[PDB]
Amino acid sequence: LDESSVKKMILTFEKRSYKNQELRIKFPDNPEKFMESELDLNDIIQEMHVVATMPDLYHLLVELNAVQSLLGLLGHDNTDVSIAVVDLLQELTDIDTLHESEEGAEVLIDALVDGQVVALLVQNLERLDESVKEEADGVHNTLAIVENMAEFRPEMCTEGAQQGLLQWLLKRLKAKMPFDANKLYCSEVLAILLQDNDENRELLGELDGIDVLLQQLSVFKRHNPSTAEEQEMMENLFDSLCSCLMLSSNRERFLKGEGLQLMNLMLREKKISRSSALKVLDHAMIGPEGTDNCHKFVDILGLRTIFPLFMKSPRGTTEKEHEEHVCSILASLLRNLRGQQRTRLLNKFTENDSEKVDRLMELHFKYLGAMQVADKKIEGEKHDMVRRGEIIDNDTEEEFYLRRLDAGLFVLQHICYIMAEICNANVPQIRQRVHQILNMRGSSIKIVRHIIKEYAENIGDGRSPEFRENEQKRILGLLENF
Repeated sequence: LDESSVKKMILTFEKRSYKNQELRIKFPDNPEKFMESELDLNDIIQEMHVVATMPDLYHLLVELNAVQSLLGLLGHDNTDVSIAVVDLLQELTDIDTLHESEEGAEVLIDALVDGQVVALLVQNLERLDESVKEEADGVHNTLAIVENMAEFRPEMCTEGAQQGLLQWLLKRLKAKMPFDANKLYCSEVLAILLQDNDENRELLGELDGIDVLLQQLSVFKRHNPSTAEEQEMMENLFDSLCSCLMLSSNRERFLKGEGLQLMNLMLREKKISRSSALKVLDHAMIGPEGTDNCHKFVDILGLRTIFPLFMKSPRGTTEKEHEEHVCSILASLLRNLRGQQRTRLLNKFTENDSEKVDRLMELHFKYLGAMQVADKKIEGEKHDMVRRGEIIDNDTEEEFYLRRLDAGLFVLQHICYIMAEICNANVPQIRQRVHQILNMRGSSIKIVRHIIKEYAENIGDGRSPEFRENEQKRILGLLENF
């Protein structure tokens, strides 16, 4: 159809909108008087879905106050109308369609945001009722809208969350309603809001969200969830929780919500979620800000949980990934721990004639070998690239880095840092053991030292500048007393 067909439609809607509003004001409890215009409005709304197909003429909608009318209509006293509008809004903003016309799309988006679209969607949700199939579908379309908007443009997630979305999502997740498709959807949307968005992580924390997250996870601590969809939800929740843990402010909250105990329990009871519960543990401990958590871990016998996992790797989660988190956690513990807990941790490295140390060195040799092979492969790639005429650029460099990471760079680094910290503790047995074994193959003290220097260069991206010198300093301190 043509902009002759379309331009009609909008203004028709406006008339039908305005008229319906007027009539509804005039006869607040005489249904008879507004009803046929109610139907007229509904029909015109349904017919609009058409417009999605023409992505540019979106610019038009804005101009003739269509958008604004729509936004108002999510407040319309009759849920049948608002659901219909929601559906229309979801069709308009279906992401494939948007990537047809970025100009029509862009201005529509701008209009939508400027109107507090998310806030009005949430208001609508607050009065929807899911025991009624069309309403429940309204919720789903609502969520779909925000998923579409996030995909088209990130910056707004911060504003949207504060516009009551995040809080509603939390309420929905804690709601005592059987798991259903909406809940799953909620779980992914929350995760989408939370990646890279610290004000939302913070906001979640303030909203007491950490508790909520832990309780849902609580649910499947001993048993697995009923269906594949519910397990995907769990994974979603886990992701969200890890995101939240990137913010320092949230480590305290985790601690006081007994997050640590829970994850420990999960690790002991060998659920599939355990692969994730290891990740969570890792996140909960990484930086200086994971110091209290590190100590509490030891207090609750985390050591007994973690060391068996260190000694043996059980086989979605691969062997490498499993080792990675464990070693990372150990690294964090060696960094942050102090006093009795630290002493206890070191005792593990002495025990059974430093079997842990023998483990460590075994791991080292495993990952090192891999690393060597990958780096050789990368060398060969370079040479061939030169021969052909292909220029090594940023994309080729990132691809190489990914390949290296796959081979276990981070875990290697972690191992080596453990080795270093261990040796720096005044324990002859340990140093002897390390040096014994290196010289048992010869290969070697400098290698480790090189590896540690590489690690020191890089991390952190990072949080503070002054911090980053000091950390490098302390790492290098470990290299002399080796």
